Amino acid sequence: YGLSLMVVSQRPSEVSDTILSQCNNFINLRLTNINDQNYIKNLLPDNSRSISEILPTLGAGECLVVGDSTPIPSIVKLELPNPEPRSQSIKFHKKWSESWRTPSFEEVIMRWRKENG
Amino acid sequence: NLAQNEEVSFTLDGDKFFSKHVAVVGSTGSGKSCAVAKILQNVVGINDARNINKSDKKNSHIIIFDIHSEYKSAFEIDKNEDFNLNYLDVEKLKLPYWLMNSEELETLFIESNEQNSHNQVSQFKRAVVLNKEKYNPEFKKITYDSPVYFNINEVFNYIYNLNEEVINPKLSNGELVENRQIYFNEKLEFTSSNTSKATKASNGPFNGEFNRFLSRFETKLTDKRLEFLLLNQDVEENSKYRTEHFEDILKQFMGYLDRSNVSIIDLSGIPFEVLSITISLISRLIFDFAFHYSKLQHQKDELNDIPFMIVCEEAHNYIPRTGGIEFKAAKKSIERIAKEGRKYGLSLMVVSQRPSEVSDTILSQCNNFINLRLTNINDQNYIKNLLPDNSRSISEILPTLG
Amino acid sequence: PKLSNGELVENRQIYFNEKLEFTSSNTSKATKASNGPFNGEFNRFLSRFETKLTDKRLEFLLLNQDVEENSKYRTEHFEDILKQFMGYLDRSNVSIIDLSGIPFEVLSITISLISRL
Amino acid sequence: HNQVSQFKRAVVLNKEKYNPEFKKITYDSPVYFNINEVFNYIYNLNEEVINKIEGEPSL
Amino acid sequence: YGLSLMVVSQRPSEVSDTILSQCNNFINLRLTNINDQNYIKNLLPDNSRSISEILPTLG
Repeated sequence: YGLSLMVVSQRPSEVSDTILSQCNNFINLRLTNINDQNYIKNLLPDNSRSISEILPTLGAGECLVVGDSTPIPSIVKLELPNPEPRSQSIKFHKKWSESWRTPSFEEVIMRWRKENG
Repeated sequence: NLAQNEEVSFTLDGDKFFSKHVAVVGSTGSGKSCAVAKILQNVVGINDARNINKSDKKNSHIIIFDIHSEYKSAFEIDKNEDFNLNYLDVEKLKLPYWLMNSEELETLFIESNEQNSHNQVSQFKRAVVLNKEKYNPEFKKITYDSPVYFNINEVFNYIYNLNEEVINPKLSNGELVENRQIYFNEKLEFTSSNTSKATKASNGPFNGEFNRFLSRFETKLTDKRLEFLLLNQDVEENSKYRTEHFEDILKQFMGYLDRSNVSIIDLSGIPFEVLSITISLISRLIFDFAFHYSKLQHQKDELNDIPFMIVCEEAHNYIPRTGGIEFKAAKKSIERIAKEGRKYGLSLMVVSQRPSEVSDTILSQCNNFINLRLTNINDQNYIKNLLPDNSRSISEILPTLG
Repeated sequence: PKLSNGELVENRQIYFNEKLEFTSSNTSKATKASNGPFNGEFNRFLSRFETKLTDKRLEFLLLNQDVEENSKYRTEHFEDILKQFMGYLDRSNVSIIDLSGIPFEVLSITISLISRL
Repeated sequence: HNQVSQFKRAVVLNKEKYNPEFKKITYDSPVYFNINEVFNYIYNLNEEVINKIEGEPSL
Repeated sequence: YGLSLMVVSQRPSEVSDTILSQCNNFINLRLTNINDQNYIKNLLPDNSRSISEILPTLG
């Protein structure tokens, strides 16, 4: 019905097996968890189980491709996107290097009650 | 300094350490509190019992949930170095009981070691909402979960209408008083059942069914250990805090009242029955403050300027891996600030002695781990499994630590 | 069922419009009344129901139909609702649905809804 | 379940009757509760007969 | 609070693991049941595993 999946997960050992096992191709970047190592080793076909040992040693920007679409497994270097992704996260240390900043402690309490609650 | 070489200075990436949730576990005798105190004094700026930030006060915001009451001297210095500590013990803590959701209120008052009788909970909820609505006319929409001030004693007097003989209006106060709002003001006394008139003169619908509930309730209303909920509203000081005074109780936690970078919340004297409610209330109010503050600044194209730093010393009590219904509210609140709060400016360092007994719904979200020596084998296995990097050099050192 | 004012209700569907007050239990014969099979069994259910309905952070689900003009979305509105997720209105080729602000207890339900649609 | 509930109710009842001064009389309270009256309480519950004669309340 | 344990048993495989795992020091006399020796080996600190092989021989 024109629906296919591609999975992004830091910890493949925690994602449900009922969906990861359905994957045919793989894009394996650097992994540093033995459980992820072994689960990955199990899902990949036997054709790359020998080259799959390189996973803890991939450099920055390099990925290993194993699947049917690629004729044979390969290590592909990925060019940076334009524009680059960036989450507006807060990092606490420089906010802690400034002086005491009192945020007037008034409008937030007004926002607590939307209109009257 | 490095353990192997003591001359090399070892540094981390601070922006990637405190901004993300951290877990601190270990075992007794390794100085886990020692390591926590060292980290805390390094971040806040205590160096050889001297405050480096003398001329100017840095923007450090640690809030501590202390249950042992053994961290006071971690930051208590002489007065001349002007680095004050907001020591919120059981006595000085002021947490109003009317900022308290349905579940917490029901568990505090209604819940008992016996099976509840029918129409007890519903009458309590109706009394609470009616007293809320009576007390504030300005607020438009009032429900059982609206954080508005109300008197618990008036609700008790409403439940005191147990001795109803007037009708299954026929109130036997004066002659035929109609409005029931006077129930809050006074206990009231009614006549006997040996009479009749044009209308019915039989016992009330709730007659003879609250007798057991008032006893437990009034015993709770005169409890000295529970004095930090402002339950005994008869005293003037307990009644001085109102809906317009939500400002004062909020600021005593962030420490802006006395300009304190460290705000110890000492849970020493709070009973084991109301600990979860206190933790959940504090957690909810911190999360709501951060949420509203963050949403406010989005109009100015700016993010949070005042982050917060929550340590949860001996966390294995109130967020257990397995347990009963006692710690539900604390568990859900800590989960709220764990699975989120990185967007709204909140960080958690879950300090526990037993990482194998802490809920994994909060332990899986920690990005950095500070582990000391471990004696229990399953503790070792669980910690090693949780660690993002364990490659033949991290899974072999946990018991060998000194 | 007998109302407080005495009118027997023949159609239970009047409960939909508004809340109704009932009579009291009596052991006599002139005005004998018995509690219903569902009397007082939904108190906690009703409390949690109201708590879910009165939540201000869950406005995307449009749960406060009683006071807000959220009843405007009749079954007829399913067309544009379907087309909004998939970029048919603005001819957007990429369907990114951010879920950062969704509270953590309703994330799974939203993801399930969108995937199923 | 019914036996557990009835036993705890009877113990709490006897504890309250024999200890009026104490307030938080709980099932784990180390106050006096006698077993003969609890056994009699279970005996009479097991043999109780309710009266359903019209007019008077069912006791 | 002022309480500690000095558990004594012939069958460590039968004593619940929730308490034996809390023992910080051990006084180990001769053991001859392999199922008990394996348990006491796994529960011991790592540094003492090498020297722990004397248990069947101690007399």
